[PDB]
Amino acid sequence: GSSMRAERVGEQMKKELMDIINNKVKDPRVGFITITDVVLTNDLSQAKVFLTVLGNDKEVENTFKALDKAKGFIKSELGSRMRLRIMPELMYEYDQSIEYGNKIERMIQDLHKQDRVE
Repeated sequence: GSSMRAERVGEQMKKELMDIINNKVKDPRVGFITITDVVLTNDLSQAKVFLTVLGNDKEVENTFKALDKAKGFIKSELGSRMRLRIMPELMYEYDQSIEYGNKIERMIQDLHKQDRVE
């Protein structure tokens, strides 16, 4: 129920980001991780990964930390998607749809797609 472009590119990012987080990054002490909505901002440049996970606010954070920990690996697997030239940036968010709404703080940084060396 948002911008069609954002839903398409976003949820394709859902596929990649799903796999990136739960198949690439560690989750051995927390419950299963579910991508609920990864939507692109109205600017169509940001993939907001809305996740739900069985864990504490801190465990939820731990999954996020695992993301901000291996961020460029997340980003490189993101970079490896091969189905987009333009790079929409990811946003590590928590589901506000069905889960509780704890958006207190989040670090959007570590963009590994600036890897265009000179």
